[PDB]
Amino acid sequence: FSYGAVQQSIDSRLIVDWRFFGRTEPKEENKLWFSDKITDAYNMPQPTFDFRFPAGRTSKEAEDMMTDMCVMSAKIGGFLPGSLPQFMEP
Amino acid sequence: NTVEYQKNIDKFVNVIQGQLMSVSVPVNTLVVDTLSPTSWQASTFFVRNGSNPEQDPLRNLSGQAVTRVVGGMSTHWTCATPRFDREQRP
Amino acid sequence: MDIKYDVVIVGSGPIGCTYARELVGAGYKVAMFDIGEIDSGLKIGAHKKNTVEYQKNIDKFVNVIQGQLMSVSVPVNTLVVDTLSPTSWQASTFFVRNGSNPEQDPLRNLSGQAVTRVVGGMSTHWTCATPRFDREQRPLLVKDDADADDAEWDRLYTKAESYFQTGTDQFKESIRHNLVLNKLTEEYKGQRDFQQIPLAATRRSPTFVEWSSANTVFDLQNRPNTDAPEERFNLFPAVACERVVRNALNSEIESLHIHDLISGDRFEIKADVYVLTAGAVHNTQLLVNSGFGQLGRPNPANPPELLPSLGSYITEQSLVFCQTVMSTELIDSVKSDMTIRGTPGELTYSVTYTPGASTNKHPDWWNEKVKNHMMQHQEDPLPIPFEDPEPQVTTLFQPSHPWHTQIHRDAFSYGAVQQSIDSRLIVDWRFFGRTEPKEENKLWFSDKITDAYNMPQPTFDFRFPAGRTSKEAEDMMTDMCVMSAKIGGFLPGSLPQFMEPGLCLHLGGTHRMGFDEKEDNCCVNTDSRVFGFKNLFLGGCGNIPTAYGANPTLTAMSLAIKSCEYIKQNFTPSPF
Amino acid sequence: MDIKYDVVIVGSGPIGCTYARELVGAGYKVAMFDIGEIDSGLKIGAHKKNTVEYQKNIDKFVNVIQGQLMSVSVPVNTLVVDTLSPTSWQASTFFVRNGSNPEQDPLRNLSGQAVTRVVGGMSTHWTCATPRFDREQRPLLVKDDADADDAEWDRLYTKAESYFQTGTDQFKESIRHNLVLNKLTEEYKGQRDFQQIPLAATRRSPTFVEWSSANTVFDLQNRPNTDAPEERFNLFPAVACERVVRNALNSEIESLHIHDLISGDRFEIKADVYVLTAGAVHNTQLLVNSGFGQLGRPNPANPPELLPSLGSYITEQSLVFCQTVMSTELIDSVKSDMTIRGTPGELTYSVTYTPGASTNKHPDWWNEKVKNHMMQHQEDPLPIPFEDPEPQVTTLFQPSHPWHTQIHRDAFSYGAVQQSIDSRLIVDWRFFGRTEPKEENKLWFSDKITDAYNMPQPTFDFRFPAGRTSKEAEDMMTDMCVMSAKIGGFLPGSLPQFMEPGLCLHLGGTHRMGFDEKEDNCCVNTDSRVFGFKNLFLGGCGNIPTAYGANPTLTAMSLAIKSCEYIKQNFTPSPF
Ligand SMILES: *Cc1cc2c(cc1C)Nc1c([nH]c(=O)[nH]c1=O)N2C[C@H](O)[C@H](O)[C@H](O)COP(=O)(O)OP(=O)(O)OC[C@H]1O[C@@H](n2cnc3c(N)ncnc32)[C@H](O)[C@@H]1O
Ligand SMILES: *Cc1cc2c(cc1C)Nc1c([nH]c(=O)[nH]c1=O)N2C[C@H](O)[C@H](O)[C@H](O)COP(=O)(O)OP(=O)(O)OC[C@H]1O[C@@H](n2cnc3c(N)ncnc32)[C@H](O)[C@@H]1O
Ligand SMILES: *Cc1cc2c(cc1C)Nc1c([nH]c(=O)[nH]c1=O)N2C[C@H](O)[C@H](O)[C@H](O)COP(=O)(O)OP(=O)(O)OC[C@H]1O[C@@H](n2cnc3c(N)ncnc32)[C@H](O)[C@@H]1O
Ligand SMILES: OC[C@H]1O[C@@H](O)[C@H](O)[C@@H](F)[C@H]1O
Ligand SMILES: OC[C@H]1O[C@@H](O)[C@H](O)[C@@H](F)[C@H]1O
Repeated sequence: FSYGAVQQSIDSRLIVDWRFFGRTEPKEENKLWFSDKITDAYNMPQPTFDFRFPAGRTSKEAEDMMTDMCVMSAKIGGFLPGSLPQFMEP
Repeated sequence: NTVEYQKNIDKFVNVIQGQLMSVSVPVNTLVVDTLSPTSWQASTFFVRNGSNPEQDPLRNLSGQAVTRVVGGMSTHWTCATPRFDREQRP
Repeated sequence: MDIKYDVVIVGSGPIGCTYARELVGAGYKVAMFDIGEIDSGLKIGAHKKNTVEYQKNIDKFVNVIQGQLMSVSVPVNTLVVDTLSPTSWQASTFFVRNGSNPEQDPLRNLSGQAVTRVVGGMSTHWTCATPRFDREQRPLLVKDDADADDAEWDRLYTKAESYFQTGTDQFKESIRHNLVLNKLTEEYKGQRDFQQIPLAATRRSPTFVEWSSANTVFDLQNRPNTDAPEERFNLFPAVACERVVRNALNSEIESLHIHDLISGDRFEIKADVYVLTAGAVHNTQLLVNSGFGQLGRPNPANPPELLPSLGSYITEQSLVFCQTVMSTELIDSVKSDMTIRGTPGELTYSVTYTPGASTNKHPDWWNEKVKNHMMQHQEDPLPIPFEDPEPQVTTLFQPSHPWHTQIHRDAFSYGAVQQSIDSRLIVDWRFFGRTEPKEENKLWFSDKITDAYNMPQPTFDFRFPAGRTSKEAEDMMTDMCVMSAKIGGFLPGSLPQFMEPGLCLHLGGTHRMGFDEKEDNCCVNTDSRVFGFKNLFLGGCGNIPTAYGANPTLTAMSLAIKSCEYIKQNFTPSPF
Repeated sequence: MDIKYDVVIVGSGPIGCTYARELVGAGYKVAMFDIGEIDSGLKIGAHKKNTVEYQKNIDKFVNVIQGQLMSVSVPVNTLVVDTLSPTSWQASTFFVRNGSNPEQDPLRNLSGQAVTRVVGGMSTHWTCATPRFDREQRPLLVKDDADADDAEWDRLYTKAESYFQTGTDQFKESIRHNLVLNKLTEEYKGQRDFQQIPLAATRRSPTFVEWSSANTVFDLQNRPNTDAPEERFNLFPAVACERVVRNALNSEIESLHIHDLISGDRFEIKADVYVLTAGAVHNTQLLVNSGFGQLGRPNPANPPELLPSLGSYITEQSLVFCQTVMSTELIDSVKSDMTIRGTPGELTYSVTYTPGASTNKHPDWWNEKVKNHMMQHQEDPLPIPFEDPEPQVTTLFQPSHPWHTQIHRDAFSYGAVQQSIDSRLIVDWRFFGRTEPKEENKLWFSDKITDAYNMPQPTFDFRFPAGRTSKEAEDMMTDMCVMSAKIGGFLPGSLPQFMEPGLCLHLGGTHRMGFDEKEDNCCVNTDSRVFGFKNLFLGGCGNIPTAYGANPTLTAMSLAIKSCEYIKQNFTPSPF
């Protein structure tokens, strides 16, 4: 699962992927709920999210995880252009 | 698990994307102001193309998707299967 | 700074410069104020393209234009950025950020509308295309007499043409220009007439063109000086003009309230005659902030005290655009008359033609230029010389093709300039439609939100009207596609398209002219005098009340010339 | 134009202006020639950013920068465009198009290298960062006596600083500036020191900064004038300088050949002293065009007669860049001292603080500014005032972090200017690494291909050296990652990245300084005089022989002040 148009200029043998995954505190306010009026493609109540990463530990760890990846990956190679370090869509 | 895909591993992203149906797409507010003045043109950002109007786009899991095929998401997953240590475990 | 002048002019654009040339010329003690600054070099308000370096690198001039176009009305942004770090400060709403206008509906805007705040205004970067309007496009200056009206316009346009140094032969000896010109002439024989775009410019050398500017019209130098020892002019740049002060009786302006941007001080400037030439948006802004029209979101329950049509009936032109890559056939035809002797780069290689040969398809000047290029650059696969001037072709507005056309090379490119394709093959196509004036089409100003100059924020409520305007726009696009195909196929990355509304910067009608305030729904009479007011005049494309396709600047200039004829008759210069 | 000068200076950039100020001051009859023109207003060679309009729309200045940055060497273009219409003229090869350099290897380029041809050079657009070099980055001017070397440098830099008006307090009252500075100080407490980036600048108002320029160094007005009746200066813009002419014995410059670009005339200018300050690329070009070094593709089996190190050992810094969006935490800290009751938008809402309370985390001036923003703009969700100046933070190069740092807001952005995140959150990060001088990294000039002004096309052969340079460069990327995280996460669209080689425009070494020509592999001695030549001097970043990360212009200027010292010791002003 690649996230952008795959580049062709750099030999793939050189390329390494880095994915770091953080844990999220379960919080009451983080909801998956369902519309009573809108429906999905199979006529079932349409799913709706109400979400944000909780401030505190979850948020702090996530930034630190980003920094960890930056620091670790430098040991192997510099960033590939077009695949710079980034948080992915929730 | 086809010879063709493990000989063309870059092409598999496409199969993934082919069966990840987004869970809740908020209403689209992209401005398109270069239509021909003869083409039918919206007065509002109305509910188009399966979008969820219940959905606050700033409190979403925009990347959340579902797969409807026998074998579900396991017909395309990466197969990483670590154990949780206590800290992560119920 | 003097306190009292005979005439004060707000803005140093070509149109302000028209009023200065006429009135400083006529002996009036004139002060000119511009919010922007002198930043074009020693020729004040002169064209920024008139440097050796820009004419050697014309691609780079897009950056100068971009750098002084400041969007008029930016809608609140609603792009979702959901990949911020969780530690980062993150919005709960799409709040008013970055000087966005929350009054602006993003689906009824002239998003491409921008303004320029520099001495010279937009004439320090404009394309300089100055055609006349035919009757169809043009406001009446005399009723019930078409011939008299045509004579009045032609007298005004000839003067306007000398001030700008308009001409139709500065590109006569470009191969590319004539390649395009001749082919379109032949393709539409008997059907349409093609020519050079009338350009406000004077060619100085085979590779240098002095583009005209506000500076050409009036040099903006303070007077008295040596060359004009008996005239009186003062330019005050970095001065934001905020208000004209109306008398209680709404019969006369009593002062211009200015803000000095350098010192910070505010002043009341007194003059016998006041002229607003701050552009079609800004004139309207200064009027509204002075009590004319209606401040705030339009409210038909509160009809305004003064100038009810102000900011209504606004016009801007549809613009469609592409670029083409010159056809193989046409490029072959550039060297039709040449006799070639073997292998390029080699010894055998010789290029020659027969001057005067009747069998030639092209003129001598053409063939000498191709011959010379193909002999000094044998590595090059094209017969076009490297510094061949660009095309500048048009078929002007007519009933059967009601849109202005430009087939040329514009310094304002709309994307990243591309370098895979040789620049000698590319020709831009810009067709401009005319827009019917509608009441509902509006430029208004917020009663709450202010701009970077702490003046009321401008807001558009515009749509290209259904009916003839829309149908003519779509028809206009078919015509560009059809005509352009006769020269070459579309350049990828510049495919045929409608440009953002307002991007073409031909906004008119925001303070529009007519004979009679009520019947003609208008703001100024044919002397450009604001109804009701003895000594208030407006200048600029704001005055034009019609549906027009051609570039409006020259027409606005003509109205300004007329306007100064009134002024000269009705006011007396102070003693020196 | 005159025939005989005491001194002639080629280039009117900040370094040429340094020579002009010292020498015009000491009574030398001086001419200065620049290939470029005056476009930046009545103050000649002034900073183009010193208009009220730009400082109110800072996002727009990038365009001015881009418009006057002409790439030095553009490799031939190999993009595949295969969706042309089949009637369109199409290439068979990737032939020399649009001014490209066919000598250039696209994989050993400093593709971001670019030059500017206007009066005042790059100083009409630069960021004005003027740090001093510490010892590790800086050439020696006295050997075996560190204290004498330090003392010489302190004196030179102190003078250079007064020429530029360099200061470190012009952003002392910025909330965002202090937010980041205080935070970084706290985090690294006792490992690294932070301060204001030293800036060539004077603040006029809470909302306007006069950025320094060539013009600040020397006003470029012709003398004698009212203010300098006994001085002699003449600036000849739009004059391309082509060659210095050597005597037979290679011991003197006999004249300078110029090309007046307007008239097209060519002259030989005679002077006592010849000063070359045309930029690190074009100085090299001029010298190479006058028989110095080796024209054409380097060929070691054809060793140069003069200056065998010219265009070798060149240095360009590595540049890494990101922007950050301020952390929720920092934003909440802005208002830590405030007491906020009720809800925003209501008559019951209040925001108050205790003046001069010992436990306030911020000073009164800060809290006053926050209070007023929050009370007067209750719709806005942020505590930072709208016109709060940008950050301007640095921790300077040290042996344990051998790179220069800028944590700031630069007018030269590198993408589309994003609109979705409030600019008040945004901080820029720019870390600059130093490059070892290596012989094999070369700037050279084609013996066949020429530039827009018909001089030999510059060509680069550059890679960042293996070992220390490459390792510091990666350790610098990571440092940027680690440090910036302390302030907020990365802004999507401005992810941490290495920028195009050359983009930072701190090219050095191309005509480098040393004590001894052979043993230090250099082109000029510590008086910046050319080895062998009594009366030819070179000024600029080209002189700098060491690996440095800090912005080099202050250092170049200092070397030029020492150069002037020698000139006043060895040549007499003509009588006035
Ligand atoms: C798509 C994907 C997901 C995984 C990874 C990568 C990619 C791109 N990588 C990955 C996975 N997880 C692992 O732990 N490690 C890896 O390295 N991915 C996630 C994993 O794929 C899922 O966690 C797992 O399948 C979930 O298993 P499940 O609980 O069995 O659910 P599935 O979604 O796989 O299959 C459910 C299934 O039910 C159907 N369906 C849905 N609704 C209905 C209704 N209303 N009626 C009847 N059936 C229903 C589906 O169509 C489907 O087959
Ligand atoms: C930018 C642009 C402009 C045009 C073309 C290309 C591009 C990229 N090309 C073109 C033009 N139109 C033609 O007829 N043909 C062409 O080939 N363009 C437009 C043309 O440039 C304008 O229509 C013309 O200048 C209008 O002149 P004007 O009515 O004098 O208005 P300007 O905007 O040039 O000058 C006004 C002026 O006033 C100032 N100002 C604004 N507000 C104030 C206040 N409040 N106080 C004091 N001064 C104020 C400005 O700073 C300015 O200079
Ligand atoms: C463009 C840029 C440059 C700087 C910064 C920002 C940006 C975007 N930031 C900055 C820089 N350095 C500082 O130390 N710190 C800052 O934060 N920038 C670099 C700085 O701008 C330059 O180092 C400085 O101007 C160089 O001074 P100079 O050595 O005097 O060179 P210039 O290029 O400025 O001026 C040379 C000059 O000569 C001309 N010319 C070139 N060729 C000829 C010939 N053949 N004949 C006659 N004249 C010639 C030019 O036209 C020019 O004016
Ligand atoms: O958008 C570019 C266009 O700008 C208009 O204002 C000009 O009148 C056209 F000639 C063309 O340059
Ligand atoms: O790339 C942008 C940078 O470029 C330089 O030449 C400057 O010295 C920096 F301050 C910074 O503006």
